[PDB]
Amino acid sequence: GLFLTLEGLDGSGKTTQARRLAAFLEAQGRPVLLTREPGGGLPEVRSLLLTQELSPEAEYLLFSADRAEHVRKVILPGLAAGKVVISDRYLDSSLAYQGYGRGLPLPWLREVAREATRGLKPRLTFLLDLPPEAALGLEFFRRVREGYLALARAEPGRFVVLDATLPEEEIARAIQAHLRPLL
Amino acid sequence: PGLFLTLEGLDGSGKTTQARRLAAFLEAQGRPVLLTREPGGGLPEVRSLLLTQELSPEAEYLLFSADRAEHVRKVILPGLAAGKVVISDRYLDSSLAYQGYGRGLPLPWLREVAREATRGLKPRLTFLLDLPPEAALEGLGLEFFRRVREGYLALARAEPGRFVVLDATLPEEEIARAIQAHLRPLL
Ligand SMILES: Nc1ncnc2c1ncn2[C@@H]1O[C@H](COP(=O)(O)OP(=O)(O)O)[C@@H](O)[C@H]1O
Ligand SMILES: Nc1ncnc2c1ncn2[C@@H]1O[C@H](COP(=O)(O)OP(=O)(O)O)[C@@H](O)[C@H]1O
Ligand SMILES: Cc1cn([C@H]2C[C@H](O)[C@@H](COP(=O)(O)OP(=O)(O)O)O2)c(=O)[nH]c1=O
Ligand SMILES: Cc1cn([C@H]2C[C@H](O)[C@@H](COP(=O)(O)OP(=O)(O)O)O2)c(=O)[nH]c1=O
Ligand SMILES: [Cl-]
Ligand SMILES: [Mg+2]
Ligand SMILES: [Mg+2]
Ligand SMILES: [Mg+2]
Ligand SMILES: [Mg+2]
Ligand SMILES: [Mg+2]
Ligand SMILES: [Mg+2]
Ligand SMILES: [Mg+2]
Ligand SMILES: [Mg+2]
Repeated sequence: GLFLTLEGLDGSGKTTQARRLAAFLEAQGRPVLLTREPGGGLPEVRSLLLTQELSPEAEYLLFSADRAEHVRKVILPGLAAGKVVISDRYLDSSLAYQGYGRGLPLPWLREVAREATRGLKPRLTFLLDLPPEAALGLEFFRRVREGYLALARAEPGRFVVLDATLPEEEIARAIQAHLRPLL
Repeated sequence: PGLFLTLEGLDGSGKTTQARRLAAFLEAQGRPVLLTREPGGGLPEVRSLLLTQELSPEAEYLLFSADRAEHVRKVILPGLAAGKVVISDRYLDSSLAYQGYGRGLPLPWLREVAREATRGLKPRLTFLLDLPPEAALEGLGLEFFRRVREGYLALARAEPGRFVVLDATLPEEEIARAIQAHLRPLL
């Protein structure tokens, strides 16, 4: 299998590009599974967090419980069948939002995640970058945006950072260009 | 300052019975008391999540931990800060026994998760009601309860100042008197 993720602020085009990427792979005859966080593991976590505000620690731990189920019940089985699995958000979302955004320490986040994810990491992560005011109270969102960019510059072999303000088809073509060597 | 006390033991061991008797006993002495419980003292909706069929044990622990994090921050630490005796019917040792010894999750990882979740908060005393496993989430069968029961006893041997191990099969009033005797010098 091949594991790919989409990351970025809300309104950065993740769901759009994940859809277009799955469609590209379908056109090439490649088995593909599209999934998302939160809720790919525990739908009830997503719906709970829609209407409950918690401490950052509790928030993260719920995202992590979802992720633990998501990895085991959805992603790993898809990869085991040889599918390309695309997740619209994954662990980097917690690192950016709960870590850089709400201030939780990354080493702890990563120790929690080590068991939650079974160490599963995407081969490539497409970060759709734009300022919060361009996404289709701002201080939090700037911390998240900058946090994503920090994660990306720490792992330049995994992250591909794209200008989320470009036209959709152009972004999709850029994702395809980056992906083709790996298929 | 406050005083933090917990009750632990298998399902059916008398924890709730004793926690409530203790709360009333201490209140009758004029002490401010806060009685709480896990799971649900932090995030009541966690009890719904915990019933999910076929949960991985990692997800199960993470749910318990999310509740615990909210519980410690929003309920227990503020109660202690007001000088209350805070009694929790279950706390972290439940996860160590059930998710660690029972489900087989690694104890150090459970503790690392917990360290931020609990902000390091540990009870002064933990009353372990030791119940035979046959007298006692999915897969809560005999084999599991034997592992949990023995796991609790291991935790108690490892922290023998904090744990007070009591025979859960003794009469309710005898157990209550034993709990009271351990607390007298602290209150
Ligand atoms: N490159 C783009 N240019 C203009 N509009 C876009 C682009 N990509 C997505 N959209 C539109 O922007 C909004 C957010 O896209 P979406 O894919 O839902 O982002 P996310 O999942 O990151 O929140 C949607 O209305 C979508 O149709
Ligand atoms: N010391 C005891 N001896 C016999 N039965 C007991 C004793 N303590 C409690 N019980 C009974 O055992 C059952 C379980 O008690 P409970 O306090 O709910 O345990 P837990 O909260 O540990 O599950 C209840 O029916 C209760 O009345
Ligand atoms: C996966 C994940 C998401 N999130 C946040 C980012 C988004 O604000 C939200 C996901 O939103 P989602 O459930 O797509 O709903 P909405 O589109 O109504 O925001 O969850 C985290 O904070 N941490 C995480 O680990
Ligand atoms: C607090 C906690 C409880 N548990 C289990 C013990 C019980 O089987 C279940 C609920 O505990 P509890 O609420 O004490 O029991 P009840 O539903 O009878 O009121 O959760 C764990 O597995 N780990 C934990 O961390
Ligand atoms: Cl001790
Ligand atoms: Mg989306
Ligand atoms: Mg999640
Ligand atoms: Mg995680
Ligand atoms: Mg990712
Ligand atoms: Mg009870
Ligand atoms: Mg709990
Ligand atoms: Mg915990
Ligand atoms: Mg305890």
